[PDB]
Amino acid sequence: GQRWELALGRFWDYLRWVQTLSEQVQEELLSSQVTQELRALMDETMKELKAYKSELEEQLTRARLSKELQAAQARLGADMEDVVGRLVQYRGEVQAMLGQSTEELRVRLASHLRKLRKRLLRDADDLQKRLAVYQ
Ligand code: NA
Ligand code: NA
Ligand code: NA
Repeated sequence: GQRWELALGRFWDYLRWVQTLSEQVQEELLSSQVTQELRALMDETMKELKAYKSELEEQLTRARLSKELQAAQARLGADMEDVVGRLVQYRGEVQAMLGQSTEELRVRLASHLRKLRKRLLRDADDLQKRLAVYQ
């Protein structure tokens, strides 16, 4: 129930919706709305994570653990940036189609998103584990 976990949960719920590639998702993927909204949720998650670590350091080998926690935090942020970037890519590939069917592009986006989401989830679990043993 930590603040950064709730923020990550909002990013995660939003991305679970994007995965469906429903009509309204597809509409908002060709505007900047999905990637703008996900970036805001990403930034919030990272901000709350930074503040949580800072407060944990008040209730605490340490050097190694602190560097490993930094690396796990950076992985989470890179994962979220990779998701946003893949969705920016999709918008460009649609435009290149010049009005032609995007069904194949959507099948391919859906399968790639599943794998990016798998990576984000496993990195979030690893980060949560390191935060629990840091404290
Ligand atoms: Na969900
Ligand atoms: Na694409
Ligand atoms: Na296509």
